[PDB]
Amino acid sequence: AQNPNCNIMIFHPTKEEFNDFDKYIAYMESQGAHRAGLAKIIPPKEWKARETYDNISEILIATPLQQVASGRAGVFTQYHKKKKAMTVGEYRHLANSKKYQTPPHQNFEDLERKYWKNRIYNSPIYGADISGSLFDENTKQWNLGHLGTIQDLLEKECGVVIEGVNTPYLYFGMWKTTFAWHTEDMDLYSINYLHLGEPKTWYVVPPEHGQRLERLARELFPGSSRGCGAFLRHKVALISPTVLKENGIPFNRITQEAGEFMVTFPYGYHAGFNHGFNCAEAINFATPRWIDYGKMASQCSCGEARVTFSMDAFVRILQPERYDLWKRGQD
Ligand SMILES: O=C(O)CNC(=O)C(=O)O
Ligand SMILES: [Mg+2]
Ligand code: NI
Ligand SMILES: [Zn+2]
Repeated sequence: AQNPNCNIMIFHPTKEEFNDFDKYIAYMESQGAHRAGLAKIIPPKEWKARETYDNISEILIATPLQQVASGRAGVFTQYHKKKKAMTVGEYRHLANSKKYQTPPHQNFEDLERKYWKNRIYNSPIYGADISGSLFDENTKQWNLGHLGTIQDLLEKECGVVIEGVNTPYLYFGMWKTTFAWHTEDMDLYSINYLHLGEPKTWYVVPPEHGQRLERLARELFPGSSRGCGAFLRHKVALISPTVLKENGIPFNRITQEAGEFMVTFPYGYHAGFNHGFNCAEAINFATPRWIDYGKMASQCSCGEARVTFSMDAFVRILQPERYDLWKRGQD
């Protein structure tokens, strides 16, 4: 078995290997990358996402989200308070302000220490989940707006044509902005490109151990767990690496820098934080190997998770027994 310790793997494809996206994902899996739940892909030196980032300041963040924490430093939830619209240029200036800027630090490890010590005492503002793309239309390789769609994959594997669409999302971050512990909708893959700015630190639990994280989460968030049998789908719970280690949960960590891709694999729980002002693009995708994960994915039906239009068909076709309850949660 390749990668039996489930380490995060880093890949350096050549420009020739960067042509065929599906082929390369399958290659990474042949080497055991998916066992980690997360892999890093460093693009060939010849590649670029676009020519410059000099002209992005007029993008609008219609609903910036202030991430307010509750709990203790290593075990907390966050809720998202909606703020007034602002442009990317305004948000960048806010991120760089004395109130929100990255503190002085020695290295990524020092900064990580500071994050987990102090995160709860601040409320950073995240420009998350903005439909759009920063890839140039002429970028032919690993362009996240030109990937094969999940609806086409389901049709190719299973024969059923379905409605829905699959487009990327932009994320503008600042110091301490946080992504809570989650797997993707329908336990899909994700791919994330860090276009510019400061790094993003990731934590990940191997897919084969995801239920160990779920069991800890039910212990640590006992009210939430009574409310919903899949409350991690709400994407609000944080657990620090120290707490995970104290509880014997297998996990790994890595820091993504500008110019790098990360892929999350089906049922790979992940969480993390941004180091300072940055912009990422991410989208979900599927492969043939995903279908069995999609059929077994948990679902939130309590009403909290509320998701895209396109998840309807995935539940309807892959999980017809669950469909009626899940759709009630959507309504
Ligand atoms: O970058 C973020 O805030 C969160 N991203 C993801 O969870 C992802 O790409 O799957
Ligand atoms: Mg602009
Ligand atoms: Ni994700
Ligand atoms: Zn729920």
